[PDB]
This record gives sequence, C-alpha cells and structure tokens, in this order.
Amino acid sequence: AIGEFMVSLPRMVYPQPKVLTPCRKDVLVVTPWLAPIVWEGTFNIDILNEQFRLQNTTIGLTVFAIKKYVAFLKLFLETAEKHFMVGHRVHYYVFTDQPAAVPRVTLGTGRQLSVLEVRAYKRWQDVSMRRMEMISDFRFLSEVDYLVCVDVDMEFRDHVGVEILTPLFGTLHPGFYGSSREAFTYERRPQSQAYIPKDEGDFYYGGAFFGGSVQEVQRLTRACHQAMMVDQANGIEAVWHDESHLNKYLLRHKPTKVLSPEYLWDQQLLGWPAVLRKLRFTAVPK
Amino acid sequence: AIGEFMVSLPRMVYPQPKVLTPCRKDVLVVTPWLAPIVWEGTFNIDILNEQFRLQNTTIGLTVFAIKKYVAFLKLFLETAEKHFMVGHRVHYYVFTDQPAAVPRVTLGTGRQLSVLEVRAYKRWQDVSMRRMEMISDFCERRFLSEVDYLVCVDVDMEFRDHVGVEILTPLFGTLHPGFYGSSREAFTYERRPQSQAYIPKDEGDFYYGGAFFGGSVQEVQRLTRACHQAMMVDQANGIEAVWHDESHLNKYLLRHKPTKVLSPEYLWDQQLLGWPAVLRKLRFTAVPK
Ligand SMILES: O=c1[nH]c(=O)n([C@@H]2O[C@H](COP(=O)(O)OP(=O)(O)O)[C@@H](O)[C@H]2O)cc1-c1ccccc1
Ligand SMILES: O=c1[nH]c(=O)n([C@@H]2O[C@H](COP(=O)(O)OP(=O)(O)O)[C@@H](O)[C@H]2O)cc1-c1ccccc1
Ligand SMILES: CCCCCCCCO[C@@H]1O[C@H](CO)[C@H](O)[C@H](O)[C@H]1O[C@@H]1O[C@@H](C)[C@@H](O)[C@@H](O)[C@@H]1O
Ligand SMILES: CCCCCCCCO[C@@H]1O[C@H](CO)[C@H](O)[C@H](O)[C@H]1O[C@@H]1O[C@@H](C)[C@@H](O)[C@@H](O)[C@@H]1O
Ligand SMILES: [Mn+2]
Ligand SMILES: [Mn+2]
Repeated sequence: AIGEFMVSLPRMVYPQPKVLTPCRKDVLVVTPWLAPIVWEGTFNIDILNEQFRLQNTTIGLTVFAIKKYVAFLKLFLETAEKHFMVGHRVHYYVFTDQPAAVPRVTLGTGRQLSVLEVRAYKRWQDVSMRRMEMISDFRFLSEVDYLVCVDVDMEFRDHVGVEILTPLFGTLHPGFYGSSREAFTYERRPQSQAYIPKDEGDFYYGGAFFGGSVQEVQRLTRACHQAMMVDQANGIEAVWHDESHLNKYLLRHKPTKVLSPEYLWDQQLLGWPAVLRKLRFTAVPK
Repeated sequence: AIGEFMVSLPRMVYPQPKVLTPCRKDVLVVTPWLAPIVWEGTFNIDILNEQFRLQNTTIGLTVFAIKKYVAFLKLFLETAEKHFMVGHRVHYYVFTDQPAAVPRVTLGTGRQLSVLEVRAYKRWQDVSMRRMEMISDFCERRFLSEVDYLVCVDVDMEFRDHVGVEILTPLFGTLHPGFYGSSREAFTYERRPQSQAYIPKDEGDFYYGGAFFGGSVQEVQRLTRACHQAMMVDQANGIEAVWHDESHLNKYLLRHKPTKVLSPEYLWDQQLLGWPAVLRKLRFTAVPK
C-alpha cells in the first residue's frame, strides 16, 4: 500500500550525512521545484528499503513486446530478476501480440508476471505511441501501488530499486542531459499539442522510463493519449511521438523525482562518462 | 487544500536548471532518504508559488507567548507579515495566558489571527515541553479544519528574509544553527538509555532545532502527540530529557525521517554565531533576550 503517514524505522547504523561535505558536487541533485535527481551517492538504499518494505510496497512494471520485440523479453526479465526492486513485491505486466512467445522465466519469491494480449499496430510509431492508451486503460489500480513503464529493448545491469518511487517521475534522456533547452528535440510546431517553445523546458525526459503512483501514471498516460488523438485529428504527428507528449506533460506537471541517466543509458552510443558511476538500465543492440 | 494530484502550471519563463553545473556545491542539498535540504539557490520560488497557490494552500503558524514572552509578539508578527508566506493564506495561532496582551497588528489580505487561551506552567521547562501537548490538542480541535500545513516556532525571534512555500511538505525539521557542521557524537541528544529520547553515539542524521518544525496537520499531529507521550513516559520514570521537547523532537525525526529539512538559514542566532559564507540569507533569527 502507499502509506498515508511517515513510518517508524528501527535502529540503524550507517555513515552520518555530512552537511558541509556533499558526495556529489559534479551534478545537480535537486530540481528547482525541490524534487531529488537520483544519482549514485545521493541515497542510502538501506534507509529507503526499510521505508518501503514497512509499507509492503507492490511495484508494477509494464513492458511492451509486440511483433519481433518479443525476442528482447528473455534478457529483460532475467536481468530484472537480478536488479529490479529485489526484496519487494513485483508484478510484471507484459503486453504482447504473441502470448505463446513469452519466454518462461523463473521468478524469485513475491514476484509475478501477467501476460496481456494486445493489438499489433503496423507503424512502429503507432506501437510506440499507443502504449500510452494501453497503459491508461489498464486493473493496476486494484493490484499495485506504483507503476514503472519502460522499453523492452533493454537490460538491467545494476540496482534499480525503491529510490525511484514517488508520485510521479521522469528520467533524463541520455542523449541530452548536458544540453541547453534550445537544443532539446521538443515538438516545436505550435499546431501540435506537444508544442514547447524555445524559452521553456527544464529537461529532456526519455520516453523509455517513467512512472509514479498508479493514479499519477494513469493521469499522465491518459493525458498523453488524448493529446496525441487531438494531433491526429489535426493532421499532425509529434516529432518524437509519445516522448514529445511526455515532455509537454512533465513540463507542466513537475515530477516529484527525476532519475539520472544511470537509469536509461546506451553504452554503444554514449560510452561510460565519468558522471555515471553506475549503468543501471541500458539499451540492447538492435 | 492539499491537492490529491500533481497540479498543471501555466507557461513560465525562467533560467534552465543545468544538470552539469549545480549552483550549491558547498553544502549537502539532499538527505540520504532523498529529502531536499532547503538552502538559497536550490529552489525557484516562482515555480513553487504557482504550485502552492493553485491548491489555495493555507498555512498555520503556531507560537507560544506565555507569561513575559508576550513582549516578543509585536516584532514576531510584524516581521512575519513582511516575510512569511506572503501571497498565500496564513492563519496565526497565538497560544497565550494573556489574551488582552496580544498586540494589535494589522494584517494583509487573506491572513488572520486566532488567540488561544491556555494555562501558564510555573517551570520554564514545562512551558516549553507542554507546547507539544497543546499543539496536538488543537490539531483535533481547530487545525485539521482550518489549515493545510502547520509551522511551529519559537516566539523570541524575528523574520528577516523570505520564509515561504519552499518549506512545505508532509514533515520537516530544521538544522539547529549550533550543530549543522558537527559530527553526530557532538550532537547534544539525550544520552541516557533510561529516557524515551535516548539516542546512542552511533546513531543520528542531524541535530534538529526545537524552535522550527512543521508539516501537514496530520503529520504534525502525530509528531506532537508522540513527543508528548514520550515526555509523559519519561515523567513517570522520573526523568527529564537534557533539552526537553527538542530532545524528543530529535528522537522522533530520527525514526520518522522528515520529507524536507530546512537549512540554518531558517533558524539562526547572529549575535552568537555570526554570518558564515554558507548562509547566503538569514531568514528567521533570534531576538536578544
Ligand atoms: O515493433 C515494435 N514492437 C514493440 O513492442 N515496441 C515497443 O516500443 C518500444 C519503443 O520502441 P524502440 O524501438 O525501443 O524505440 P527507441 O528506443 O526509440 O529506438 C520498444 O522497446 C518496445 O517495448 C517497439 C516496436 C518498434 C519496431 C520498429 C520500430 C519502432 C518500434
Ligand atoms: O516564559 C516562557 N514563555 C514562553 O511562552 N515560552 C515559549 O517557549 C519558547 C521556547 O523558550 P525559549 O526561551 O525561547 O528557549 P530557547 O530558545 O532555548 O532560549 C519561547 O519561544 C516561547 O515561545 C518560553 C518561556 C521561557 C521562559 C524562561 C525560560 C525558558 C522558557
Ligand atoms: C547530443 C545530441 C545529439 C546526440 C543524441 C544521441 C541520442 C539520440 O537518441 C534518440 O533521441 C531521440 C530524441 O532526440 C529519441 O528519444 C530517440 O528514441 C533516441 O534514440 C533511442 O535512444 C538512444 C539512446 C539509442 O539507444 C537509440 O538507438 C534509440 O533509438
Ligand atoms: C558547536 C556546539 C557548541 C556550540 C553550540 C552553540 C548553540 C547552542 O544553542 C543551544 O543549543 C541547545 C542544545 O545543545 C538548545 O537547543 C538551546 O536551546 C540552544 O540555545 C538557544 O538557541 C541558541 C542558538 C541561542 O539563540 C540561545 O540563546 C538559545 O537559548
Ligand atoms: Mn528502446
Ligand atoms: Mn527561543
């Protein structure tokens, strides 16, 4: 459940946080609306695990594996088992047009998988974009506390845990975390619902990893889908599809945490910069 | 109200946050449980003002002015009018044994004051400690219906710069000005295991000041009730914590991590501690007494 109040922790022994000696001096670790930006070295996972275990938190993870992308499921699920929310209750929701093609993956205790059969759109943009509709229409409200929504063409390489959980989060796109807002590939046509002008924008968030409480994720995905439908009626398709709309949404509804690109990376394209102490969730070659 | 969901903001023009060039590199700006530590430069007050105005946020500010401490009210209130939550709904709650002694102070629109008549304890320790009981009692009697957040402070203070909605969150504490740079073994926690407020030398995140804490009404109700109950247990065991209510506040916040922590910009004594470079603003400061 998501607790209504602060929980009470047991005695714990860990290093004292030092007010005058911050660990991360190389990156921004809080947004101007006072949401934390999650990097290695900013959190004590022992404290956070206690907080979330005491609420018996259940996390849902949605992933789409339509047409040839079913091939990515084996590695995605096997690595999630090693690295995603270990110790907490996890419900995987695998959306696919080929239920029989879902690999049998052995799950740890307290983890479950549901296979949701869905339509395969012809245009890859429509598959990517129509995730918003499918997530928004999809039982989660009675089953999980948080939803995490990710691409399938990925693997976990390192810890991704309850440090990310919060009412609404987006993830810094790995291609643009160091870029100025004028360079962001936001939709720039005022005719699109995803329009963001050159003098606005905080971050460029990646469409491949967002989430929050079930209620907030439902609102986000419903709003993105609606905006896409308006665009479609107006004869326009945003430059980066679902991601463009995600960015418009998070511009106007500020996320309560932002994840660093540790959580969404492509080592082939981008290497392993000093600023990334861990590479947690990374692109698989395709 | 406290809105159930994220609010939708209008178009705003402001400097872009830069991921690779943080403004504050000199201080910790987030706790290990991912609560912001609020320092000048960490927040854009225009964004926060929008978020909180859109929810028509009402902030209650409690202050005790028992016996001779009514003398502090005029400066406290006049300065609060200049600096505290300006632009938002505010409700001051003055707990006093002398209602007729509360100074007439002209208030801005959307701001009001209630005088709460309470008993005066003989021992200064009890006056300080019984604030927890009194706040908790009034949470049920008044605060839950009247305000969204409560901010609970000492009266022997004045506002000297902005104190606003950047502090609002479910539960917050404030880094005590005497110890923000100290190691946990130098914190003056209650060190006697017999006390409910006991914290051993190998525990503790911060030393929080008893003079400035707050949160949602429901969290403040829980904190103040818990602290009073701990103090009653101590009393029945014939023990009184070294720093009274502050000792219990520290025990409470160790075990119930605050969702924001305020830097000592929000609780300072300039005569005693000067003005270190790390403090770019002095917002709420001790009055000589
Ligand atoms: O045929 C698909 N089936 C499918 O299930 N997807 C889902 O959409 C996500 C986004 O598409 P990606 O190819 O991973 O997009 P990028 O990461 O921007 O390259 C995939 O991870 C996957 O979960 C995506 C595709 C697809 C196939 C070809 C081109 C674009 C998208
Ligand atoms: O006579 C009092 N009346 C009163 O209302 N108070 C309230 O308790 C608060 C804390 O006591 P302080 O004297 O400010 O304590 P310190 O900040 O530790 O000096 C005061 O701000 C005030 O709000 C405190 C006192 C008091 C009087 C003498 C000694 C200690 C406390
Ligand atoms: C420094 C600026 C110039 C260099 C920018 C380098 C990263 C570009 O990234 C693409 O960015 C697009 C938006 O502009 C979309 O999000 C696209 O899905 C993404 O590529 C996806 O994610 C990438 C990380 C790769 O995994 C790529 O194969 C994917 O197709
Ligand atoms: C570096 C360590 C050694 C030096 C520590 C210097 C500050 C000490 O501070 C006192 O600390 C106590 C707890 O240990 C209580 O909170 C007390 O109320 C407080 O004094 C109150 O607040 C102070 C800021 C002053 O305003 C003082 O006049 C007050 O009585
Ligand atoms: Mn992808
Ligand atoms: Mn005082």
